Amino acid sequence: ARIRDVQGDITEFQGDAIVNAANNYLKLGAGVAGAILRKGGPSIQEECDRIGKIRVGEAAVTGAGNLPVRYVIHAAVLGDEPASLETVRKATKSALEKAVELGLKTVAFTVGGAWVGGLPAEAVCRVMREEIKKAPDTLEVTGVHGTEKSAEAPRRARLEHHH
Repeated sequence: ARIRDVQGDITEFQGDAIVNAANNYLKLGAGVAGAILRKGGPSIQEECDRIGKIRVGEAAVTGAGNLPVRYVIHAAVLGDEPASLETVRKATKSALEKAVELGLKTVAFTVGGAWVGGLPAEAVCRVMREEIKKAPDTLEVTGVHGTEKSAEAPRRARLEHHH
């Protein structure tokens, strides 16, 4: 799947889905996860409660409340172990599955927040981008970086090489 790479804020993104890293509990922490709860509204957190706990690796789909999207896809990445590379691979793959299930065209990923904790940051961006590129091209993934320099780095490591 083709991958756009911009500096922005996920809660401004216009499209079909935003994909955020949460825990398996689905209880919106701090940072961007909090920025989502706040601008999306209480509705989002209520849907996460009704869903209840899922397993690390899996992903859960709730509505978007006051956010300019339809859905938020909660990719459960940390829980007990918690943030492994394989864990992140499962969570991106499950998130994309869920986008393909729902007939989506444009989805947005948050980039290197709770997705990256404890882990090497280039290494994670790479497993995610490896997972996304396997997805159906019917999808159109935007990676939404916080800082402008982190938004330039993938634009750069794709003019590279390659085993």
